[PDB]
Amino acid sequence: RVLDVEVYSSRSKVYVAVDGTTVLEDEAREQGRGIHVIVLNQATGHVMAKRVFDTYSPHEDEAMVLFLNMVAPGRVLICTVKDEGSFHLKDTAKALLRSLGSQAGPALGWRDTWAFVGRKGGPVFGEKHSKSPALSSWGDPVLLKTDVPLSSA
Ligand SMILES: O=[N+]([O-])c1ccc(O[C@H]2O[C@H](CO)[C@@H](O)[C@H](O)[C@@H]2O)cc1
Repeated sequence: RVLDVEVYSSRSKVYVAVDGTTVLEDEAREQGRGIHVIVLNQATGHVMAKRVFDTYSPHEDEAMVLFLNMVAPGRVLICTVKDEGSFHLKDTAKALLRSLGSQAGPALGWRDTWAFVGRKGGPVFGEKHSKSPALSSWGDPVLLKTDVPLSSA
């Protein structure tokens, strides 16, 4: 009746594991920058969608908004940042993250790390954030481990 979800966000590496199986892993240098998004079925944990939005670059946040608005309210939503996800995370995307209940997403800053697990229509199940301490530095790697409830009946 529960999914064991692990989410890792850092300068050079992201991964997501569900029930001990890696469903997303990107450790490639110079690739996969931005916010990675995984959508899971809320009864089985099966992956319904996997995306990466390079929100360090213009226009990617608009694509993230259009994608997230089509996710059904019951789904499990997982986000994790690789390298930099804030430079072009603009106000409409931040407001959408705030509407999910995210505390750190709407405040994401330069080279911060961020891992998030929650139900599309609320509530948030787990969230971790590390603020970069200097423009030349990154946030500390964050490893979020969250038990996500499953729907049934
Ligand atoms: O020449 N520039 O305008 C310029 C130089 C460096 C820069 O930041 C560096 O950090 C980014 C975010 O961490 C990385 O994604 C890039 O690989 C980049 O090398 C951004 C712009």
